[PDB]
Amino acid sequence: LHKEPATLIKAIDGDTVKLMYKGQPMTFRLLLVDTPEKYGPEASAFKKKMVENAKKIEVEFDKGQRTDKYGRGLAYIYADGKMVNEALVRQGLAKVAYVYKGNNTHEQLLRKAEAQAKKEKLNIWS
Repeated sequence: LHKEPATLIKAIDGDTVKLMYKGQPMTFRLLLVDTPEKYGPEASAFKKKMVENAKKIEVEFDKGQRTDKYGRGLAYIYADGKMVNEALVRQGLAKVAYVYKGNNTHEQLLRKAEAQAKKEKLNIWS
């Protein structure tokens, strides 16, 4: 997999973000995470801060289908090299979702993060 540059336009929700990608606006849905929205507001504020504070945002498509039926890019999003998808799960602000259409590269990574949050009774796991 490869990271590509993008620019933040707008944080939408814990699990969705609008980016300029290849010099057009596109909406991205985070791979392999389910966020609430309860911890919905907390999940959204965490996502928001992570992307808005980042100096560099990058998009990494997986090896599976790259867009959902709503036209959203399905990707791992990084802020300053740290994966947002992972960060949400590790913080107990998202659960790991089922693999969608072959996009499973970071599934074990995320499951590890989730197990740890759960062991810590953190946020959603409290």
